This record gives sequence, C-alpha cells and structure tokens, in this order.
Amino acid sequence: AFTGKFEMESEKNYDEFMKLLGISSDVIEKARNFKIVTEVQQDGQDFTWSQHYSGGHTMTNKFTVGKESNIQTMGGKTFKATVQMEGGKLVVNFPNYHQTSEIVGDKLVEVSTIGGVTYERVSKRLA
Ligand SMILES: C[C@H](CCC(=O)NCCS(=O)(=O)O)[C@H]1CC[C@H]2[C@@H]3[C@H](O)C[C@@H]4C[C@H](O)CC[C@]4(C)[C@H]3C[C@H](O)[C@]12C
Repeated sequence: AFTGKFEMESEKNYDEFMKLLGISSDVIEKARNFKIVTEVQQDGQDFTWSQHYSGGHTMTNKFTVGKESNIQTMGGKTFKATVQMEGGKLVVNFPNYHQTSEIVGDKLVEVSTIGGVTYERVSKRLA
C-alpha cells in the first residue's frame, strides 16, 4: 500500500521533465536543491497524498482510484485527471502526459514520463 512517510531524494531527467511540465527555472532549481519529502494515507481506494517542497511548502492532494479527481498542481496550475490502480502500481494519466507510481523493496519509487523523456523517482520509506 502507499502509506507512511517517504523521502524523495534521487531523481532522473528532473529538470527536463519539469521544464516540459511547464515550470519556472527558479523553482526547478530550488526544488532539486531541497530534497523533497512526501507522505501518504491510503484509505481503501480513497487516498490523501501529501507533498513538501521548495522550502518544504506543504501541499495536500487526494483522489479515489478509478474515479476522476481534481488534482491541484502547485499554487498556480491545476487540472482534473484519473488516478488508477493496476495491482501494485498506482497508475495515472493526464492530457498529453502520463505516470505510474509503485512500491518496490518497501521503498516508494516511480516511473514518470512526459513529451519524450522518462522521469524515474526514488523516495526512501520512513515514519
Ligand atoms: C509533478 C507535481 C509537482 C511535484 C513537485 O513537488 N515539484 C516541485 C515543485 S515544481 O514542480 O518545481 O514547481 C505533483 C504535485 C502533486 C502530484 C499529484 C498528487 O500527489 C496526487 C497523485 C499522487 C500519486 O502517487 C501520483 C499521481 C498524482 C495525481 C500526482 C501527480 C504529480 O506527481 C503531481 C501533480
């Protein structure tokens, strides 16, 4: 399940991926500098996913898998999208953009992708 604290820390194609997502360089750079922290409370199909970034600014997110849900995209951008569950993976899709998240070896890891580049993430599990 996706539950407990997590420590986002090693990433790939981060700057290109965020630039394609459409993000300002100052926050791309400072976000990388700030090791991101994350926490999740899976709840029988419902979820309350949370983030802490660019100076640990907290943000809350939430959805039910299979259903469309509103997904804020930082204080500024926003979109609606469907979060999904293909067994262990927490699959998800967006207009012209896709990702899948997954727990492996009791670690939160993900395989995000956009435009024409991957974006693996790694986030150790902790409490
Ligand atoms: C890519 C987004 C921002 C990550 C971040 O913190 N970046 C640093 C700031 S910026 O980029 O540099 O501006 C994050 C913020 C909230 C995220 C969403 C929410 O956490 C809710 C779910 C969580 C699921 O595990 C994956 C799908 C998802 C629907 C997430 C997709 C994506 O990872 C989002 C939209």
